[PDB]
Amino acid sequence: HISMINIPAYGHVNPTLALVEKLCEKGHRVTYATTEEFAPAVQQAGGEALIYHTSLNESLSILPQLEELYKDDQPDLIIYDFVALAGKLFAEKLNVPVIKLCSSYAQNESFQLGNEDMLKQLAVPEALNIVFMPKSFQIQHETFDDRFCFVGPSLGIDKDDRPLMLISLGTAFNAWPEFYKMCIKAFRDSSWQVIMSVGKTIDPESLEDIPANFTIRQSVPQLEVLEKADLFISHGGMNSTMEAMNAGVPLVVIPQMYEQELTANRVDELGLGVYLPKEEVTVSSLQEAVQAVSSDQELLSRVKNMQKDVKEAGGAERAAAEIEAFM
Ligand SMILES: O=c1ccn([C@@H]2O[C@H](COP(=O)(O)OP(=O)(O)O)[C@@H](O)[C@H]2O)c(=O)[nH]1
Repeated sequence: HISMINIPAYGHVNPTLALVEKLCEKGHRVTYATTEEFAPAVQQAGGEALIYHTSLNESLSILPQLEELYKDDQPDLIIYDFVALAGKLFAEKLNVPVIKLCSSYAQNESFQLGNEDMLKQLAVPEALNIVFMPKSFQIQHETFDDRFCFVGPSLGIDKDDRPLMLISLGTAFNAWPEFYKMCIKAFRDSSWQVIMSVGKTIDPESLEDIPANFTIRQSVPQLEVLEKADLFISHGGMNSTMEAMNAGVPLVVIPQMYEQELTANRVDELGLGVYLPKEEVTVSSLQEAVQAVSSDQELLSRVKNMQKDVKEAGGAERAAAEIEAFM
């Protein structure tokens, strides 16, 4: 019986679901402490949905007591997301084995998530640490040892004869209507076919004169669109970045917060795409960026290499195999 404890967010829940499924198809009782918006997703994966009140969209550790209502169903191993500190604490109260999942960058002794910002121990890595990226993409991957398992992404339309482009700012920092308007004007009369995810904050009808080569929706099946996409204007979330590599889709990254800037720079230094800072996003800079990487055959070759790295990392299957072997 394995307990999954995670914060309420797609960027943290999505790579977990494929891991839930794999564990369920090997005969483990996967319980999962989430909220309500995520309960149907964990249960489609075959997990035990344990709805709990969060009332939050710093530490806010008023959830451990809410997830303690189940001492009768005490777990044999707790799996918690790095930001989900409740699971880390809970797992130390029962002295139960515990494993850390890294939906973003892994942190060790040489690298820590922080832009020189001091703000008042548990961040030390556990015995096993599953990171949802290949080793080659982890920052300072040479300083990481065998307690970190880089399994890569954890994953579970008619097109035409023209290049297909996907535009999405993720599921959190998507409230930026000026960007969407600039994208429409940037590729209004182009040969590109655009599929743009606008978020639940904007309404497709609101936008005026929607071009015939554009398709705007509040949400979109990213994975399905990435299998036929030729380019992906993204925001630097780890999931979207790793899903683009899995699909072999080069990137234009426009980050909205610090971590996404790390990834944006990471993508740029690996030659997997272009980092276009938010403050430089214009109609012309969007056109120049898309034109720069879409005609760069060498950059595409490096994207194909990172695709192979992503495949070989193992995915949800190798992650579940590592959890079972961890006993
Ligand atoms: O229209 C959309 C927008 C996002 N996603 C998914 O939502 C996640 C985005 O998380 P990411 O870590 O990339 O950024 P965040 O949304 O947490 O900022 C990924 O799994 C995407 O595949 C999706 O399926 N459709």
